[PDB]
Amino acid sequence: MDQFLVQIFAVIHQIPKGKVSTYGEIAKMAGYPGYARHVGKALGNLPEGSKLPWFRVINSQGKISLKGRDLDRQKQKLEAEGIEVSEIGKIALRKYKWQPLE
Repeated sequence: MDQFLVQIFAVIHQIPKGKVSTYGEIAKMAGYPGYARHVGKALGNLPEGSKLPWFRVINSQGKISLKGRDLDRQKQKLEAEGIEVSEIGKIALRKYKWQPLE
């Protein structure tokens, strides 16, 4: 398994149920600056129901990076987490941001 993927995934496992973080924050904690979009590839490359919670990481714009079926794919998973996701794939970061202070 790719070291990069192991690092970013390891970080993502610290995200609790009903929290979302940005690819930049995950990449930073993994030690790979600029690999934000790359973290996005990894999660989109995973199956819809993997052991790793992939749906808990979105873009800095507070929106789902996946589109079409994959948009509602992440959405339905987040609805099982209790997150208010707007129809076009929009999430309120300022309330749903992953804060490991709880």
